[PDB]
Amino acid sequence: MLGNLKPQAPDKILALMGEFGKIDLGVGVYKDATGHTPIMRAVHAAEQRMLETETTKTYAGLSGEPEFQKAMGELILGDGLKSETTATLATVGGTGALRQALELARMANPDLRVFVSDPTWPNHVSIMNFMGLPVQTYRYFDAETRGVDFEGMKADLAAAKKGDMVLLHGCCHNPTGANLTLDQWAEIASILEKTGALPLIDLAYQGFGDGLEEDAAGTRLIASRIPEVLIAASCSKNFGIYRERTGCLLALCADAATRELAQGAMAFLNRQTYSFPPFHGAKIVSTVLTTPELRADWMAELEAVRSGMLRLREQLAGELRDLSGSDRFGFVAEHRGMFSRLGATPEQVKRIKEEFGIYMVGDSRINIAGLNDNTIPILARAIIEVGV
Amino acid sequence: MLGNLKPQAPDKILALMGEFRADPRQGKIDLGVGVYKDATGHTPIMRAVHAAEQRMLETETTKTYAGLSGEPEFQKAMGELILGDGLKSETTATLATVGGTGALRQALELARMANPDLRVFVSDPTWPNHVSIMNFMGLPVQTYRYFDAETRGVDFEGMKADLAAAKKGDMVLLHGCCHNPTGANLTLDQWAEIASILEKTGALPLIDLAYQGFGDGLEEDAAGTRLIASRIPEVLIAASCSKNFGIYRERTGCLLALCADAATRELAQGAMAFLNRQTYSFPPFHGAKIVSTVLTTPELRADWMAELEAVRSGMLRLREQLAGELRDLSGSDRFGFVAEHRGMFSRLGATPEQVKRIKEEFGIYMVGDSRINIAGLNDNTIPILARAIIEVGV
Ligand SMILES: *Cc1c(COP(=O)(O)O)cnc(C)c1O
Ligand SMILES: *Cc1c(COP(=O)(O)O)cnc(C)c1O
Ligand SMILES: Cc1ccc(CCC(=O)O)cc1
Repeated sequence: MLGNLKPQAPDKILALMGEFGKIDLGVGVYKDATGHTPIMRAVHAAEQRMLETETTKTYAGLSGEPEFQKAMGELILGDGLKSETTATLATVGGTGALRQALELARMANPDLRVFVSDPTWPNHVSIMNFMGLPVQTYRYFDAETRGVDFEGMKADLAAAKKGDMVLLHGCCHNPTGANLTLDQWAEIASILEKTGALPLIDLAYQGFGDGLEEDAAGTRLIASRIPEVLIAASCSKNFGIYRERTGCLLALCADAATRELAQGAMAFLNRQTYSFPPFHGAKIVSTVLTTPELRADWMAELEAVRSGMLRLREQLAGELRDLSGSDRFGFVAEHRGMFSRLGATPEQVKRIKEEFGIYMVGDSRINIAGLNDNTIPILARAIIEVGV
Repeated sequence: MLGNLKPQAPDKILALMGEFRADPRQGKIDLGVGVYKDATGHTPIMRAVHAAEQRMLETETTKTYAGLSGEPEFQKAMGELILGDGLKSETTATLATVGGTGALRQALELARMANPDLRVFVSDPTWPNHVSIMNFMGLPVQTYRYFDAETRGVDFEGMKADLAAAKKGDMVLLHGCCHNPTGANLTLDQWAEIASILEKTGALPLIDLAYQGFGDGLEEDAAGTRLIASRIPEVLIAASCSKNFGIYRERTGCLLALCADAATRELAQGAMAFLNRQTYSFPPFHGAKIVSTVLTTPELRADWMAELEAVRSGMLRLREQLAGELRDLSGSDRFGFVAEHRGMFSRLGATPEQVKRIKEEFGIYMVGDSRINIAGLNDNTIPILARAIIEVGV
């Protein structure tokens, strides 16, 4: 029987790491000056305390622990957290949240379509394909200005209708790094309510753009305007606990009734997929979040990280500027997040890795965190020499 | 849109605890628990497990993305734990999963990919959760006789007769050991016969191995599974570390795809990694790392096997006592099956009416199908349960 298994397609980003003075600028993970992905001080302190307070490992909650559910809700929505109309579901990372979100939506509407940004995280499309959900794209990245073709985005979105779902990146757009402003978000919200399309927000990098609260701004705008919203958050990057697999699905509803429905459906989704969600990572998160001392050190460390990266974008931009006398590469400093699409053609991308030895995703996606003071000029030299 | 959501039934477990907790009875007993509880009513963290966690806290330097299919050390240690020396790596595909339930879900998904017209045969009865997952997927589910309500043992003739109806490509789900909920198990000779039936029909066996170590012992509990692996070329094994490692909440499981050849193993391994990827990208690391650490570290593995063995023996002594108490009271050996059953669960064969009389008259709670948790018994509760069973005319 198993011999009938057709060969499946692998993941592009992960494939790179396998195919790796080498310079890694692929996989979206934060790395420090010494090319290491550290464990955050507070996270280490949390685990340490956990190892001393936990007396049992029995089965816990099917939708995650109340402490995790409450902390995550507050972290994301701040004061916009209306417990009476919000359903929470602890998941296996942000990807697990996205999948669960799609499963929930399809249950509610068997004939749902999904609008995704051109471009967007590859893994978004693969999952939808696997599920057999019709995917449509809305213009987003402006290839010339490397910014956002907001004009086109609004036009395409206006074509959405009731029952359809729109996937938005709350901040730090993967893979472009091009992001919407609060003014743009308000306009998107008016489009959404006019069309009746359910928004699904992918919140994977809250804290890597402009700050914890500022990065949640757009999400909070949509949440205060649209009566029904879905938010799939990840604690992988902002808490540095990638391998723990922890995230959560937030279902914002209009009334308590619908809320109890969704909460029930969500708990059922977990039960039918793997019974209980993993406890360890979720415990670290709630511990950090509910312990003043721990939250403070986490906020500080995350701040240091996001600040360092911003310095790197400006440094690289400058290097390139001086290497061409032209600030064409200025968009680099304007982008926000961990990535930036350079705009180099596929042929150039491959040429750079084969001769220069710097590995970046096929669509010219570079992980800014991968650079450093001594590798920056080298990268700049490479892009300059290759530029057709 | 979400208003359309059809209300989903709760876990039921909650309702059970709701009844019990509401009961104002001083001496109320709960044999409906589904986890192991020691003498003091606690589900402790095993010594080796707490040791592994201490060791991990000191040696871990990063938490970046690890393996999509799981870690090599974990996959190997689990394969050796379940298949022993009989582990043929060249044809064995492994997938770290979110607990045993995730392993089952993935096994069913993989099988459906290989054969769309898949039909699954489940025992009568089986872990309710099995059917739930299948109904959810929309897979054809067929039942095969198993529990003999009159003797409390295996209705083997019925099992064989029904299994004979399996076609090539169908999936037959077998509990490797410690049958949940019944407690009635197959002997190695019955496993041998089952293997023959499986060869004849060409049905793919899916083995649910969640209690290795709670029956007669670690190696002993894997006996039936190892026989199947030797006779049949394609075998799917869904393993759980929740109970025998006591890491229920960490969600640690394993899916082993035994294939007829290396080429087929590559396909299975790729399709499994793909399946993990399309569900949640990467599997949970913490619990798996605890497992591989306990297993690869001599000193730890030793203490673990020692602790598991003590638990196993403790439950066996519990069964003996109960069977004895019941023998003295009944003046017969009808309840002898209590000592023959293995695992932490045992279905007594009491009807829902009798189950209700037991709760109302004696304050003893158990699952509606008369399934009890042996671990919940003790020197003080045993005399009570015995008295109850007999007084209700079971
Ligand atoms: C990181 C990320 C996720 C989630 O990753 P998990 O490891 O599953 O937490 C989801 N979407 C995007 C765009 C991401 O970058
Ligand atoms: C416990 C159990 C499982 C799976 O447990 P997980 O908690 O998902 O690891 C599977 N089958 C049976 C019969 C079980 O008792
Ligand atoms: C499957 C997967 C791929 C990548 C990532 C990290 C985010 C990225 O590199 O785009 C997570 C999961």
